[PDB]
Amino acid sequence: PSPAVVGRSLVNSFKQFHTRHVDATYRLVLDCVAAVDPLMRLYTFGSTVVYGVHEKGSDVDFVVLNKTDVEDGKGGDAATQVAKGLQADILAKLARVIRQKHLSWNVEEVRRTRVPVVRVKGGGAVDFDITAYRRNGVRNSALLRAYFEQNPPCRWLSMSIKRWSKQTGLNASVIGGSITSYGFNLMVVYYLLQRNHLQFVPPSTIDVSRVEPLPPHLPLEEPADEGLELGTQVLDFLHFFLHEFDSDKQVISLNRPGITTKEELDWTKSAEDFARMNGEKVHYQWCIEDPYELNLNVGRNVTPLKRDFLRRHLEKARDTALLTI
Ligand SMILES: O=c1ccn([C@H]2C[C@H](O)[C@@H](COP(=O)(O)OP(=O)(O)OP(=O)(O)O)O2)c(=O)[nH]1
Ligand SMILES: [Mg+2]
Ligand SMILES: [Mg+2]
Repeated sequence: PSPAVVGRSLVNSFKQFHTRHVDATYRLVLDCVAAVDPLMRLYTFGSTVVYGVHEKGSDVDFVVLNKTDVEDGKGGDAATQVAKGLQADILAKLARVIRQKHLSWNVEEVRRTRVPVVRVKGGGAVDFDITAYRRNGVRNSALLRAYFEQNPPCRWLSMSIKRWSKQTGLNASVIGGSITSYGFNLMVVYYLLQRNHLQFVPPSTIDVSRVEPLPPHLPLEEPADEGLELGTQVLDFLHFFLHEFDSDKQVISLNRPGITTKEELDWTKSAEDFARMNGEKVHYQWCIEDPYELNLNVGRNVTPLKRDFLRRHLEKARDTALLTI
């Protein structure tokens, strides 16, 4: 349909959809962390931090950090077996404490993934993940927030894509999904950077030691133009990734303004046969580069097939105003 049709249908679909009771949750989690180790920092990261708002059905993501992890706010998270084991060890303790403190809460320690994470479900509002000893999660969010503070209405695009990604099952937060919401944010941001809607922010200007464990909220003004800018952006975004972005040669990347190629990173077929993250192949089919991690494809789970599925969903998205019509 037209941008006008698209944009209006999206705004319509957003009625029930700020940072209300994340304080209360952050404090419940801080309670448990203090019991493990009173000197440990707790940080919020994830959509609450990225958007400056909390959306319906979004969990809350926390990370547990040592002071020296913070004060060294420009140094990478190590890949290694030991780092991964250290995180699971600290997470195992905290999970113990949470279950003691919250008999109603399911607290699950998830190992499959690259990053050790504890998933907590307590019905209703209680929905949160906790990770440990990793500043790139907070540094990635703060980068994404830096960009969204530049042009706050771009969050509407990112949010529209995020919901869609979940409806269609592309999102890794759904069973079968393969790209996390974070990956879709990088696309939206890379996309907007390409269209000159955002101004480049060198990842290296983001200091973790300066980030607020719980940043302030960012007022979310509903679209005044009946939604026409949004529909224009949704349409243009889907276009960009079907017909402009070349996935065979290009890397969705925030590390430099302009174009990044796969050859430049050695993100090639030869690299697939040498890799195996969590015992499995990494794929360089749909390339999305993590700004702070070493050599990490946020699209390592996008098989040649899922790349086809994605491309198919992108077409259908164009024809249905992101499945709103
Ligand atoms: O592979 C990842 C995924 C997430 N993050 C960090 C940066 C990201 O901005 C934040 C949270 O992203 P997530 O994909 O967990 O989604 P969300 O932003 O919390 O959205 P929602 O919770 O609505 O799915 O965690 C990473 O560094 N690497
Ligand atoms: Mg979240
Ligand atoms: Mg999460």
